[PDB]
Amino acid sequence: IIIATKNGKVRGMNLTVFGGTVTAFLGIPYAQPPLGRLRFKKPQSLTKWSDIWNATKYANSCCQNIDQSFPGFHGSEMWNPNTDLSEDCLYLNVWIPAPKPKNATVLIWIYGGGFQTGTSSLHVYDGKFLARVERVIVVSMNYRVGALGFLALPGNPEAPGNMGLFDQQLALQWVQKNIAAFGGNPKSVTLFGESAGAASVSLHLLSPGSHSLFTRAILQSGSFNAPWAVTSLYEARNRTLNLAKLTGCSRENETEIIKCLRNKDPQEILLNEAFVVPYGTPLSVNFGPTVDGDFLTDMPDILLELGQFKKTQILVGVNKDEGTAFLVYGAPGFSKDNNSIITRKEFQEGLKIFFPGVSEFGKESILFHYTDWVDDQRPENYREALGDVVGDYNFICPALEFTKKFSEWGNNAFFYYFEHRSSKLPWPEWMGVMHGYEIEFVFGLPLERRDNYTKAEEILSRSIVKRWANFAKYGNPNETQNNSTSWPVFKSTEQKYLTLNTESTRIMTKLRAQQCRFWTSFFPKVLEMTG
Amino acid sequence: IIIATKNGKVRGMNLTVFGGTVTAFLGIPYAQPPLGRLRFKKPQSLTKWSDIWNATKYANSCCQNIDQSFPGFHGSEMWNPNTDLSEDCLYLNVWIPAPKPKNATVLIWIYGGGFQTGTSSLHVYDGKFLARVERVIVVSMNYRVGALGFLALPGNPEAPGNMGLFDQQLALQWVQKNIAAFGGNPKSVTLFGESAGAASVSLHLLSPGSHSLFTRAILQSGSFNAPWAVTSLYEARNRTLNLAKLTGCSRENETEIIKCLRNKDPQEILLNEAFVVPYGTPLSVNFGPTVDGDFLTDMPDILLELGQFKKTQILVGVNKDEGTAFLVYGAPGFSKDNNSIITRKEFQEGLKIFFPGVSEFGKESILFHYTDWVDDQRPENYREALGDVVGDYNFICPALEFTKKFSEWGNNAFFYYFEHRSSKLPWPEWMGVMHGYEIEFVFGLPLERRDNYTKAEEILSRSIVKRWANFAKYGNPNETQNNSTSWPVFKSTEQKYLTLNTESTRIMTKLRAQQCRFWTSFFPKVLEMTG
Amino acid sequence: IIIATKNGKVRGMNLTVFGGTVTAFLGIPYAQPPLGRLRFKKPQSLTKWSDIWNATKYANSCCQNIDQSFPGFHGSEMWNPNTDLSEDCLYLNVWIPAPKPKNATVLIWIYGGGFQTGTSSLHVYDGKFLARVERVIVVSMNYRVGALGFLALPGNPEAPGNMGLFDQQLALQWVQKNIAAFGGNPKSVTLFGESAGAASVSLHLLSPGSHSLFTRAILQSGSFNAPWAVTSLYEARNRTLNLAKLTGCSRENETEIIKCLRNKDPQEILLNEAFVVPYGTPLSVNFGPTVDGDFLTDMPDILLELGQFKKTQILVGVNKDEGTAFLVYGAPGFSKDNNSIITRKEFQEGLKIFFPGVSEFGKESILFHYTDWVDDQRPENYREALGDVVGDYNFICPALEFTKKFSEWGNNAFFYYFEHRSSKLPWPEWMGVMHGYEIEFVFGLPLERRDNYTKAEEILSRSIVKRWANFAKYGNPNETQNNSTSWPVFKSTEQKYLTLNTESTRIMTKLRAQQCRFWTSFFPKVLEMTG
Repeated sequence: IIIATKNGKVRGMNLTVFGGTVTAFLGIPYAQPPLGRLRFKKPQSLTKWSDIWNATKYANSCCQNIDQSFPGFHGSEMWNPNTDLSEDCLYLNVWIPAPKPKNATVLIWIYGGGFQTGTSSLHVYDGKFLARVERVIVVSMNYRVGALGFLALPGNPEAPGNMGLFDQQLALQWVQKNIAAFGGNPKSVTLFGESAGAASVSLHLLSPGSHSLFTRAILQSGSFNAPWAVTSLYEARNRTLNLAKLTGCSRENETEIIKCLRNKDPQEILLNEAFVVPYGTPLSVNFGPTVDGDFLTDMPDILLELGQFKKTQILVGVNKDEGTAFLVYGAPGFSKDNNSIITRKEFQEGLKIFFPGVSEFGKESILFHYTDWVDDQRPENYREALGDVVGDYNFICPALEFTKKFSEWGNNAFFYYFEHRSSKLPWPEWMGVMHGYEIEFVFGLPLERRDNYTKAEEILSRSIVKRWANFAKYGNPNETQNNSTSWPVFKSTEQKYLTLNTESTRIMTKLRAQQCRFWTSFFPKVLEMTG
Repeated sequence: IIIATKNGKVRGMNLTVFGGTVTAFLGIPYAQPPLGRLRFKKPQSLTKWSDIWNATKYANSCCQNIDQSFPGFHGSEMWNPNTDLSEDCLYLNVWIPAPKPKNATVLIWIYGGGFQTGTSSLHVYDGKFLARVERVIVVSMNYRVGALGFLALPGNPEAPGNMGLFDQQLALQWVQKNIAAFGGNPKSVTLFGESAGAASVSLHLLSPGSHSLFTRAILQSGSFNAPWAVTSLYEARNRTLNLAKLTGCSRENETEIIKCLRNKDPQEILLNEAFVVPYGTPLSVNFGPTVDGDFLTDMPDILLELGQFKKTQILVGVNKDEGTAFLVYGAPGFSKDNNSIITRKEFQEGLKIFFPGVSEFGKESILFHYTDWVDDQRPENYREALGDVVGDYNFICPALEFTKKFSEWGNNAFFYYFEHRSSKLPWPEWMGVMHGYEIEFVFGLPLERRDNYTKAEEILSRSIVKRWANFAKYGNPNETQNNSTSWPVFKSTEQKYLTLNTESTRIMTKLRAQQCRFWTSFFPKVLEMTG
Repeated sequence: IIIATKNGKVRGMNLTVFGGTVTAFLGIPYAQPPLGRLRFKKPQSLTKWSDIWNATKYANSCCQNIDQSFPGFHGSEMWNPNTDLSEDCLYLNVWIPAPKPKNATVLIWIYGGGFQTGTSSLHVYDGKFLARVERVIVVSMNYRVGALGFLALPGNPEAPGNMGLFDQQLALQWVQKNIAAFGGNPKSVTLFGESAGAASVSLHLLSPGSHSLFTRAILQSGSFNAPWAVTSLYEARNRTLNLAKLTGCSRENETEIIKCLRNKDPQEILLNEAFVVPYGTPLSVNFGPTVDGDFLTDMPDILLELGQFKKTQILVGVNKDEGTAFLVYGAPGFSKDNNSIITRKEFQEGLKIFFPGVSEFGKESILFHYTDWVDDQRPENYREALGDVVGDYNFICPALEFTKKFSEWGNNAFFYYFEHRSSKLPWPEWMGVMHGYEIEFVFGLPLERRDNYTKAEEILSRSIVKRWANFAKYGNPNETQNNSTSWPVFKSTEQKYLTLNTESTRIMTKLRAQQCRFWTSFFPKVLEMTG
């Protein structure tokens, strides 16, 4: 199939999905390759091409470090990129339902990965099933990550910060211009992202430049107000310097620093990245989003608090066990291979691992709050408390605080708590409903008879797939045909949310309410005290 | 730096503020010099210039009388102009934050000075700190004052009145046209002014011609409904005549009067100004705003009362001691050099000084209201009561009445009471929190480590600077990061306002409520009785 | 003074009013003279003229019968036209305040006279005072009346009906096009009319063609829902026929009837007019407004009842003694020269005079309702009851019913009851506050020192003049400077209205409430019974 975009024409492929057809356009460019001089700059636009672009295979993933903790292990490897890494990386994919629609609603995916890693071409981000099953156009794009995407010298047009975020934005501009040609409704565009793609999505809600490039937003396990998500103007500058130092690039003329950084080998940069922050944490975001004055005109906390954002509906949610994923990357006593029962003493070390620069006080308060239990000496007590600490603090509470502050200004928000463990999950039982493991179901992967998902899982995925499409199309994530109990609006007073599971599916209120009062009121007060 | 405006290009300068940079464009013209024939007429527009305008120093202040009561004394001299006086005076300044922004919010300052005096180039109106610290564009302009700015022959196009007000308006038109080129958002423009610049700002709220030239308004120690601010169609005409008389300019053909006035020496005019009103008052506005049919289409009292004004948010406030400044310019027993303890008998004379044409009744009511106290013979009793009389009557009560009537029609108003005395204040302790002495803090002057302001004052200024910027940017003067107690909306029923201080910062209600019931209901009734 | 309109230029005159100047443009044409072929057709537009039109004297009044009941008597003669009658009659006047305004609010006057008579050039419609005193532009126009203005053959484009109403509408179109040139705000246009000009104004509120030709409407002593105001499709046709008959013009081909009518002498037509309705009534509207399908798309009762009208503010009112004017034109026992004490028996005849085709029942109910009194044999009892019958039934109750039904759909209405008798009134004491005798005060006539109106009357007129201008300018007829008790909104539940007088000026409720329940519910039911 051949479609004409404003910069020349592209050829796609015909995929066969569930006795039917989806048209795929893998790897259309949307910007100039950010090579040579262009490294670290905002993405520059394309000029026309006279011929046809063969958009028939996934393009290059973007330059990033790979996870080598568990070689061969699917559980970690399914998250590693699956095409060649290249700075020549700014490409997007598009899936179209079976006969070209007329003005179909568009889902645009933004991948997570803590802003250091990730690609659009993972198996679990395959939007063919969504286009086939719900007749939506799905788009995903690749954006720069780590330093190549977020190195910042505050104000300097040679490295302004938030370049990965402009990448996303330029692919949003692409869709406004082009999706019409593909049979998509530029007026009906929904952003969905996970972890750092969720944070990304929340940023577009605040970003004036992004304001008219989409309609609604879905946010899965992340949001800008999370401890990990936004880097301060000071730290970004400090971290840029420490990089220069680590690569024999320190200068006087600031513009000369970028000049030598722009000449270093990609791999050279990638190697010293992990070493620019003083104390490791498994949740380290070495080069992330900053307040640049361009994409973000002000501290996001103020903007949110003063209702300066896109007014629209939003769907936000988290998983039962966001925190566990991280325990196996540095916390003592933890391993994917044993059932990781830990002792009070280890728990306390875990705490130092995850709260490196925090007062004896902070750490003793965390401990007191998560340690008040029905003891009976359940051996797992401490293993379970460390995960919940990590998850609550880093994902759940900020996601709940973001929903509150957003809904204060009038729009409908919907909140979900995803509590089902994939039968196929490569990681062990203890690790529960891990961060990242709803994506498979949103993307419809269990709808595929021929993988080994349960009937139950097929029903769950289907239902999720429908609620998400309905949110995108209609601004209301309901599932009107098979569903009992419709999904209620989150409102700051009552704070209702829906439970996503294979069994029950209940409507509940005030999620993790004690835990969030601790993390959002008490603990901040303790941090305040010790400098 | 070089920027192209619709009338040719201008060159600015690079200023270094707080380890960073602000781009200054001092003294860009925005109208034809109101010389020769053009004197007394509305400002005429500029035609293109082929070259570059060097906008690198403050232009001429506008023709006005200087204050020579305290020669050498900073307290009075900091208010005197600091460039040459010239009728060639219609120029504006602009400060831009460090790297050119993209669409920055604009603050446009309008200076006070009772409409007889003042310039945009005073040290305390330096908008470099606001652009650096909050990333706003600051604009200020010079406008004609006294007769050259407000001489009125009702309806006669040769001296229509309100020319100074058209001057302001033409600089507002300038910004709508040009600020885009400087990286400013023409849709996000906030007017702020003090004393007569506040009154000026309230007039633009009423002026149909000004209606789309800004977005919000901030009003510091003044408003059009103050006793001093608007001159009646009769008095303006009478005062024009007495001027002609005083300069041997009385004629028959009215147009011939302007012809000879248009030929007199600037200084000749300036000298007889003080002598056109029969009885002096230190709050004399010899040539002010009038109802001209053009800038103001009707008596402002009616317009306000019938909700015919720009509907928008507004921030309004006054100082603890507005009245004291004036006591040293004619009230017996008062001097900046002694602690001015006065006797009942002097107080009574003070009263005659400030209420020249008022019944024995008026004066005996004022006296009764301000004289009911916890006597113990505090020697300062009468000194304190005279200041409060002056302040209440002339600044506080009208500012409170204007806020009430405005908020009646639906928009959010915010009211402040500024109660901090600058540690640096040249005037003595007794004179308290003088009229004019918040400007320094709004403009961020205490943010400068290298002047001798206290840490406390640095925190106060910072907080004010933020609340003002937040009002301008977002329509909500909150300070979300460091502040406890947010600023509540003023509403006609409850009448809440915020306290600005180094210590407490409280939320209080109904300011000067007894005093204002006196000045706005009782005293008017007494005036009514005696002719 | 010379102004260019879209059809060439016009010259006005300079009038001197109250030590100041008003610019007058008397007698500008706005349509093609409806002569020869054009008689009875909608008004046709003008084509350009190359020169200057001398618009310096009132043009021809329109063809109508004159009132010869009281020759020489001012009371009746001030209502007779005061320029030559001509079919060449479609002209308009304009008064502009002293120096040309910039966008002044426009009052457009539509004269009353039961649709059979009246001109725009009466002394009491002189809009010079309104332009001088309130700085408004006043416009009035002449429109065809009686047969030449309202003869109807339902649907036939040769005599469609409502031509006088199109005349008005074409002068409204004129103002939209031209008033800008005169310094008037086409967006701020208020219609005011009396008696049949009030009815006219209410029709423009319903007329889709008129919908965007004005902003607000003022309605003095009349409204379309009055017994006299709208002629039924049947009666209009019948009355056209009886005219043909009376002028030897009956035919077969309907179009041939108009052909001979179009050839008859103007005076011939005028003479037989009074004779086309079977039974005289002093309130006879021989040729009025009808439902034509063009100006009025449906029965006005339905349109009003279903809220199909221009949504806007309106000011409506009546006089203490609307009915008396008519008693001297046919009711037995009545004369302007005696104090007209009448006997029950005469009253009963009066009733037959004014309710010609009504059941013994109707007449006995009217009688019972107006005859229940504090007898003491006040000799005037019956004289007073007959006037109130006439007034209530014909003016007050319909004006009250129209206000109710209008305000039901949301807009602010204001209702007034005018209760002051001009000291100058030519008619006798008994006749009270006659129909027609507020116009003088609205038009500001008592503001003229040099006529013999009382000081009290000067204050009353002034206040009215202000409230009307304020309604026109601001949609709120308040008088904020001198007035105690502001004018409340009429709302269908509480039904408040303001009293216009030299003494009291009170706010009261439910005017003539018993009387209107009779006229609007009970009496209609009695009419229903007898066929």
